[PDB]
This record gives sequence, C-alpha cells and structure tokens, in this order.
Amino acid sequence: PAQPADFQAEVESDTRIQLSWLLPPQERIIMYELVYWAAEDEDQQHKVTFDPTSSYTLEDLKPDTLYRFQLAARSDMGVGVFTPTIEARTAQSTPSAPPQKVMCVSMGSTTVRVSWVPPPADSRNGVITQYSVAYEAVDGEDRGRHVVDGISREHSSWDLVGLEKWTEYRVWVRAHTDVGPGPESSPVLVRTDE
Repeated sequence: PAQPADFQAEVESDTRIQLSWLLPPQERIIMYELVYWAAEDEDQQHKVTFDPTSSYTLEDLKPDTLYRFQLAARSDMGVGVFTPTIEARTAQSTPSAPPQKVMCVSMGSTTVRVSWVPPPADSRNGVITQYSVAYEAVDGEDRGRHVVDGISREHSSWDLVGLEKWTEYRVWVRAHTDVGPGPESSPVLVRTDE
C-alpha cells in the first residue's frame, strides 16, 4: 500500500486536466483511487477508480475553477496513504450566456441609452473584459448594422448617439473575455424620441 510519488497536475485546456505520477517499481498495485473536488465547493467531492496506469486525464470540468487532487494505490493489503493534496486551476473560455436584463430607453432625437447586467457567474468562464453593443435600424435612413466594441466592464449602460429620429431599432449586446466573445442577447425593440 505504498503512497505513489512524483504526483503532478498539468492544465491541458479549460476543461481538461492531466494528472501524472511515477509508477511504482513493479509493486502489486490492484487499482488507483483518485479523489478530487472543487476548491470553492468542499461539500461535493468526487472519487474515481481506474486500472494501474502512469497518467490520468480528467474531462468535462468547469472553466476558471480550482480543482484539488489526492491519489492513493490499493494493493492486496488495502488502500494506501493518500498523496499530499495538489491543486490546479482550469483555463478560461468564452462566456456561455448572454448579458441578462437587457433594456434601452430613448434619450432624445439621436440618442438611445441601452442598459444590461453581467451574465450569471456559473457561465462566465473567466473574467469579463469588455462588452459590445450591436444594433440595426428599421425605419431609419440607412438599414446598416452598427456595433460598438471596447465597452469596458465598469459600466452597465452605454449611450448610442447619432442615430435617426422617430424610428425603431433592434439592440444586441454580448460579453467578452480574452478567449473570445460570448453569445449575444435577445433583441429588444426601441423607438426613437422626436
């Protein structure tokens, strides 16, 4: 029941972590027992048993989450001593949800202010870096899509200026991270004040 040595975690992707360790010098190991859990949620811990191998990769994980691991080998004597716990955090990814509670109210003849709220945390998959408001006119002079990038994460509302007068618009807004942009919000209608 010797504790496995040289236990090391490697971050392969945003949802896949590879665990490696030194195989014992021909020790009569039956199975390996791996126990891991999310650092933010200690109550739910996961356990997996597998045949004697040198490495094991975990899949279907959550991005931007810290996972801690412990390993032991069970022989004909029983389950050995667990390895000292190691931790590894998954990489970031694009958001899996649009900004919620999207709204917009006309401010004047050529100004329309749009507001939103950051998406839920369980689908952010990283740090929200910026936003992007997309909109198209309907009854306006030009029916051309316009988008505004670089919307910093500090504010939750942006003012669209220079548009047409007394006309309807559709608005879209999506979250952004270093990996890429997330899904856009559902379109919301708005009519320009005159």
